[PDB]
Amino acid sequence: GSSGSSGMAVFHDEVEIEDFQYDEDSETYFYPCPCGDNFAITKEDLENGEDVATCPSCSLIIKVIYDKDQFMCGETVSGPSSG
Ligand SMILES: [Zn+2]
Repeated sequence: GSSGSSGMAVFHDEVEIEDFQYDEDSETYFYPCPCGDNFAITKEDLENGEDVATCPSCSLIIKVIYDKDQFMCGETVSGPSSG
Protein backbone atom coordinates (compact mmCIF):
# COMPACT_ATOMS: atom_id res chain seq x y z
CA GLY A 1 0.00 0.00 0.00
CA SER A 2 1.47 3.30 1.18
CA SER A 3 5.25 2.95 1.45
CA GLY A 4 6.03 6.57 2.24
CA SER A 5 9.73 7.28 2.72
CA SER A 6 11.90 5.85 -0.05
CA GLY A 7 15.44 5.06 1.05
CA MET A 8 17.49 5.58 4.20
CA ALA A 9 20.59 7.76 4.49
CA VAL A 10 23.10 5.53 6.27
CA PHE A 11 26.72 6.69 6.26
CA HIS A 12 29.77 5.21 7.98
CA ASP A 13 31.55 8.41 8.99
CA GLU A 14 31.95 12.03 7.91
CA VAL A 15 35.51 12.55 6.67
CA GLU A 16 36.98 15.79 5.34
CA ILE A 17 38.30 15.81 1.77
CA GLU A 18 41.57 17.06 3.27
CA ASP A 19 42.11 13.43 4.29
CA PHE A 20 41.10 12.05 0.89
CA GLN A 21 43.75 11.37 -1.75
CA TYR A 22 43.22 13.37 -4.94
CA ASP A 23 44.75 11.89 -8.09
CA GLU A 24 45.22 14.30 -10.99
CA ASP A 25 45.60 11.20 -13.17
CA SER A 26 41.84 10.64 -13.01
CA GLU A 27 40.86 13.66 -10.92
CA THR A 28 39.33 11.25 -8.39
CA TYR A 29 39.66 11.23 -4.60
CA PHE A 30 40.29 8.12 -2.50
CA TYR A 31 39.74 6.93 1.06
CA PRO A 32 40.68 3.88 3.19
CA CYS A 33 37.56 1.74 3.57
CA PRO A 34 37.16 -0.34 6.76
CA CYS A 35 36.13 -3.20 4.48
CA GLY A 36 39.00 -3.43 2.01
CA ASP A 37 38.72 -1.43 -1.21
CA ASN A 38 39.43 2.30 -1.00
CA PHE A 39 36.47 4.61 -1.65
CA ALA A 40 36.40 6.72 -4.81
CA ILE A 41 34.61 9.95 -5.72
CA THR A 42 35.12 11.77 -9.03
CA LYS A 43 35.92 15.45 -8.52
CA GLU A 44 32.93 16.18 -10.75
CA ASP A 45 30.57 14.38 -8.37
CA LEU A 46 31.76 16.64 -5.55
CA GLU A 47 31.31 19.86 -7.52
CA ASN A 48 27.81 18.70 -8.42
CA GLY A 49 27.14 18.65 -4.69
CA GLU A 50 27.50 14.92 -4.06
CA ASP A 51 29.88 14.71 -1.11
CA VAL A 52 29.62 10.92 -1.12
CA ALA A 53 32.28 8.28 -1.80
CA THR A 54 31.26 4.80 -2.92
CA CYS A 55 33.32 1.63 -2.44
CA PRO A 56 33.85 -0.85 -5.31
CA SER A 57 33.65 -3.58 -2.66
CA CYS A 58 31.01 -2.91 -0.01
CA SER A 59 29.64 0.19 -1.73
CA LEU A 60 29.86 2.16 1.52
CA ILE A 61 29.01 5.86 1.49
CA ILE A 62 30.74 8.49 3.62
CA LYS A 63 30.18 12.24 4.01
CA VAL A 64 32.99 14.22 2.38
CA ILE A 65 33.51 17.46 4.28
CA TYR A 66 34.95 19.94 1.78
CA ASP A 67 34.78 23.69 1.17
CA LYS A 68 31.76 24.01 -1.13
CA ASP A 69 33.12 27.43 -2.07
CA GLN A 70 36.39 25.91 -3.27
CA PHE A 71 34.68 23.44 -5.60
CA MET A 72 31.86 25.81 -6.58
CA CYS A 73 34.00 28.83 -7.45
CA GLY A 74 34.92 28.23 -11.08
CA GLU A 75 31.94 27.85 -13.40
CA THR A 76 29.94 30.52 -11.58
CA VAL A 77 28.63 32.75 -14.37
CA SER A 78 30.31 36.14 -14.80
CA GLY A 79 28.19 39.22 -14.18
CA PRO A 80 29.96 42.14 -12.47
CA SER A 81 33.12 40.94 -14.21
CA SER A 82 34.66 39.16 -11.22
CA GLY A 83 38.44 38.92 -11.23
ZN1 LIG B 1 34.29 -0.70 1.30
